[PDB]
Amino acid sequence: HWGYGKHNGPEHWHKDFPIAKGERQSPVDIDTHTAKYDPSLKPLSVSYDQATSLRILNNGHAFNVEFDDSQDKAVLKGGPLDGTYRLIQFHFHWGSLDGQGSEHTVDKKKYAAELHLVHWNTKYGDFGKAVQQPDGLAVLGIFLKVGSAKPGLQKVVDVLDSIKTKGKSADFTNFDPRGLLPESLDYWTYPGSLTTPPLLECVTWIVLKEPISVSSEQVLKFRKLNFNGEGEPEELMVDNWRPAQPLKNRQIKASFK
Ligand SMILES: CC(C)(C)C(=O)Nc1nnc(S(N)(=O)=O)s1
Ligand SMILES: [Zn+2]
Repeated sequence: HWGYGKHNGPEHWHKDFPIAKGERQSPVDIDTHTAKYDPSLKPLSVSYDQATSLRILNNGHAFNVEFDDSQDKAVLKGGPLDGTYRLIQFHFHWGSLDGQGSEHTVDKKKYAAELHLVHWNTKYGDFGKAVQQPDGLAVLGIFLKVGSAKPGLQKVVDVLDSIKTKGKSADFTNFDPRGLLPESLDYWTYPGSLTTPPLLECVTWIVLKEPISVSSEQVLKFRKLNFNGEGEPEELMVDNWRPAQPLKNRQIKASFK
């Protein structure tokens, strides 16, 4: 099964998921000087006030904080998007060292981690249908750098002990994802894919320019998670990031000059 090891990592995924070599794969390097400001891009509308988190799950590749997406409670709109995209889950990708971990890069710079807030286009009714559409998902990507703690992340950090191993979940209600956002909603956007198998080319990527800062202690706790299940040899959940993929016939657009 696919993963992030030497024998099952990103360089192997194409054998089971040939789209791994597709025309709109993610992540990509964001070359800031080549991205073009698009004055027609609207500001993002992040409407998370009514978000209902439910559960946090270690799925063996990352941990997902899941939301009630059976109504328009937490939605992403605007920016490059047409229509309404419902928040379904967020998760992170992170490194074994602070100098790596993000999936997108900025002028080849890797951040310590990257947060993905995943939303699906409500016009497709369910996420399973949405992922079969070129505009099915919108993922808001937020870089993490190590410095000051992010207070709004601590509730996530502190539950990780209870989901150390693959397949463990814990109740995770009343978490406010607004506490994970940076000040600015300036962003880059481009059409891409899921960065994990099945690598479907269904994502409008919206990557915020402003990273959030998290503390070394916060990211160290991410790195204590396990890829393995309980009672199996311990493999630390670290470096669960896919590297940058060829941009091919795509232009990255910037919301800001
Ligand atoms: C909801 C559903 C489709 C199961 C999902 O979100 N799957 C993801 N698979 N990779 C993602 S990434 N790293 O591109 O945000 S999201
Ligand atoms: Zn992701």
